[PDB]
Amino acid sequence: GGPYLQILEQPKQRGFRFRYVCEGPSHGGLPGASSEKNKKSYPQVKICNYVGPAKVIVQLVTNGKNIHLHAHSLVGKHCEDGVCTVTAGPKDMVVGFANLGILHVTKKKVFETLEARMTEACIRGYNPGLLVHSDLAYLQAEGGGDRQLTDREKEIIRQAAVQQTKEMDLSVVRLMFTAFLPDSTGSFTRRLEPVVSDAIYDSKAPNASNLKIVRMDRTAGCVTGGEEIYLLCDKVQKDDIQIRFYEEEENGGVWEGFGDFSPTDVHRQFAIVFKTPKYKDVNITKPASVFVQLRRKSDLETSEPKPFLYYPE
RNA sequence: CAUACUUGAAACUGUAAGGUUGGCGUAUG
Repeated sequence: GGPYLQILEQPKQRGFRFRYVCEGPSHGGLPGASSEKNKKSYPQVKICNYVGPAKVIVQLVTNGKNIHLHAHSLVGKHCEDGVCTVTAGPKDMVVGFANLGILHVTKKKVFETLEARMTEACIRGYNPGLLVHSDLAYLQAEGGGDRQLTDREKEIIRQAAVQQTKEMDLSVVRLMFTAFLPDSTGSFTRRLEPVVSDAIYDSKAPNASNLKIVRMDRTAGCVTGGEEIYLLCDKVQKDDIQIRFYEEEENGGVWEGFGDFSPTDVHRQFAIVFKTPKYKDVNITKPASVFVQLRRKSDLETSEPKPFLYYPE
């Protein structure tokens, strides 16, 4: 086999938030699969069986059975018009992608935004046939693979955009990397088989984390327990809800404790009055930080945790 | 603007960056 592209590190699949235009810039880069709070990594690909100048583009695509251009935009470092374009130096063939944000289009602007993207892809020759429509492959980036779209082509895009918009999942997206190698003239037009990455799920997708603790009148208490607390939450079912206190131990252990209350203490599904559970060790000499969360007994759904401080008696 | 069926805005702050607020639509009054 000749030259090919290879993903060295996949983007992390979960925990990242897609951002809308109105939210402002720089809200954080897309993490790599091995990224950590101490050792931060990012998506990274490598060009194999070839060493020299090269162009690598990154497009956002769909997570269905048939890959298509996504309506969302890649924004941030080296990004323009929803596409990331970096060069792969003449010696180092490994490319990384830090400070990458996923710009979530609005439901109302999905169709027109998608139409604009397919067009840009058709004008630049960035995988038209694979991402827009089968009979558009004839548009290959020839130092500008048809810098001027014909009338019949805009029609194809229009039909494609409409058909592809009736079923686009705005909460999932994938990265597709495409490498181009210099031709006889030196223009990066030689295309290599693009490779798509794992799927990336929006942390703020509809129904992501439904349960939610808005505020608690107390965030600390005695290890002894039995202390009353007023918790304000989002909608909950009095008979299918509980307050879980947990602490992740040193080894693979996890201490658990439950707030004490009855269905009648759930006030209008938007608040709960309960008593704190006794802590793991009532003889600690220094305060112990733990976590508190709402949990549905039904399907074990939980809300994001909140810190709680247990102190000695 | 309030219900109903539903689901998704508008922002702000400002970063070894994230967090907080939290949502389009149809219909009915």
